[PDB]
Amino acid sequence: AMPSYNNARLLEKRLQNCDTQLNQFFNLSIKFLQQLNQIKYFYNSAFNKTENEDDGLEVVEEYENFISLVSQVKSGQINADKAFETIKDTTESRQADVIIANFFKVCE
Repeated sequence: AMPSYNNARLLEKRLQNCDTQLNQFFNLSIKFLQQLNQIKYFYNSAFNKTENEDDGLEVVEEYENFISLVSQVKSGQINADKAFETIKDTTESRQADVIIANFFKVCE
């Protein structure tokens, strides 16, 4: 992993499963690929900025919950509004709210 605290490498292995799971979902428009790359840049960059294992674990868990929501939206289990409601209160950055809500509506 990029952070240097102990066991970050183990957390990195779960970052890559999320990135791989996103690719396998959509496996397209250039615009969608830019939004897809924006999402993966958001979570990977957020993990690389963590400085202790608790913060790195919270980002990895947040990426994993996002992956679960994408599958539920893309497979038609819930609509994009249900998905965005699930994480809007725990998402502090409003710029993250915008890209995550837009990505849910794309999958629908």
